[PDB]
Amino acid sequence: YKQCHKKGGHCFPKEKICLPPSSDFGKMDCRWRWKCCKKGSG
Repeated sequence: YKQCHKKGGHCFPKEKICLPPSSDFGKMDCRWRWKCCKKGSG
Protein backbone atom coordinates (compact mmCIF):
# COMPACT_ATOMS: atom_id res chain seq x y z
CA TYR A 1 0.00 0.00 0.00
CA LYS A 2 2.99 2.49 0.32
CA GLN A 3 3.00 4.25 -3.06
CA CYS A 4 -0.79 4.65 -2.85
CA HIS A 5 -0.51 6.35 0.57
CA LYS A 6 2.36 8.50 -0.87
CA LYS A 7 -0.12 10.23 -3.21
CA GLY A 8 -2.50 10.35 -0.15
CA GLY A 9 -4.36 7.51 -1.90
CA HIS A 10 -6.40 5.54 0.65
CA CYS A 11 -7.41 2.75 -1.84
CA PHE A 12 -10.94 2.76 -3.40
CA PRO A 13 -12.94 0.70 -5.95
CA LYS A 14 -13.23 1.99 -9.54
CA GLU A 15 -17.04 1.88 -9.02
CA LYS A 16 -16.74 4.63 -6.35
CA ILE A 17 -15.61 7.12 -9.06
CA CYS A 18 -13.61 9.78 -7.15
CA LEU A 19 -14.40 13.24 -8.56
CA PRO A 20 -13.25 15.84 -9.25
CA PRO A 21 -10.37 13.99 -11.06
CA SER A 22 -6.52 14.36 -11.04
CA SER A 23 -6.37 13.35 -7.34
CA ASP A 24 -7.68 9.84 -8.42
CA PHE A 25 -4.71 9.44 -10.92
CA GLY A 26 -5.37 5.81 -12.00
CA LYS A 27 -3.59 3.33 -9.71
CA MET A 28 -0.41 3.35 -7.62
CA ASP A 29 -0.12 0.15 -5.59
CA CYS A 30 -3.73 -1.07 -4.99
CA ARG A 31 -5.26 -4.40 -5.95
CA TRP A 32 -5.07 -4.95 -9.68
CA ARG A 33 -8.59 -3.54 -10.51
CA TRP A 34 -9.11 -1.05 -7.65
CA LYS A 35 -7.86 2.60 -7.93
CA CYS A 36 -6.74 5.37 -5.53
CA CYS A 37 -7.57 8.98 -4.78
CA LYS A 38 -6.19 11.37 -2.15
CA LYS A 39 -8.23 10.67 1.07
CA GLY A 40 -11.10 13.09 0.34
CA SER A 41 -14.22 12.87 -1.86
CA GLY A 42 -17.33 12.10 0.26
